[PDB]
Order: sequence, then structure tokens, then C-alpha cells
Amino acid sequence: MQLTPFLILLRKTLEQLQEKDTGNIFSEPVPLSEVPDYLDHIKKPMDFFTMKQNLEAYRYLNFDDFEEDFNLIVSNCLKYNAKDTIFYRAAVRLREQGGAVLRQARRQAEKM
Ligand SMILES: CCOC(=O)c1ccc2c(c1)NC(=O)[C@@H](C)N2
Repeated sequence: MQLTPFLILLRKTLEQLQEKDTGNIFSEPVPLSEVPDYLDHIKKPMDFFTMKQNLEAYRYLNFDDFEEDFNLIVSNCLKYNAKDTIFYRAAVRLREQGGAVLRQARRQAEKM
């Protein structure tokens, strides 16, 4: 397991996950200016831009740490937003579509 091919794969996987976020509602931190009470019960906010920064800082050296932050994007959104909102359903769909992306990516990593 070499570092450079692995990060190439995480970069490709991150792009495939962002592609599932057609609304771009997960690509940047939740704007605290518009959601001022957001950090009341969300102890670790997460988004795809932050994941890209963490990736390039070598903070993802295994698949599970990368997948954990993706799951955080999903779980934070399910936690904060009511079930009858667009945001909540978008997180459900991201969980479903992103899960398929991640399983295939992990198979490619397990070949390495
Ligand atoms: C510009 C104002 O838009 C929002 O209020 C807003 C913008 C982005 C958001 C969000 C709210 N809440 C979330 O849970 C996730 C989906 N991101």
C-alpha cells in the first residue's frame, strides 16, 4: 500500500461523492450566518470542502477515516433538520448513493 495511489483514489472518490450532491448543499460548511443555532447540538460539522482540506493535509491514511467524515456529513444533516425537509431527504439520498460509491472505492483500495 503506497501513499500516492491511495490519495489519488480518495480524490476520485471524493469527486464522485460531491457529484451526488447536485444541490451543492454539502460542498461547504453550513453557513452559521444563516443557521446561528447550528453548533448547539452539532459537535463536529463536516462538509466536502473540509474533507478535501483534510485529504490534502494527509489526515485520511485509511479508508475508514475518510468514510467516517462522509458519514458525519450525512448524520449531522439528519440530526439538525426535521424529517419533512428537503435537507433531511437529501441526506437520506446521499447516504444511499454515497454508500454505493464508497463500497466500490473500498474494493479498489483492497486490491492495492
Ligand atoms: C444560504 C442559507 O442556506 C441555508 O440556510 C443552508 C445552507 C446549507 C445548508 C443548510 C442550510 N443546512 C444543512 O443542514 C446543510 C444541508 N447545509
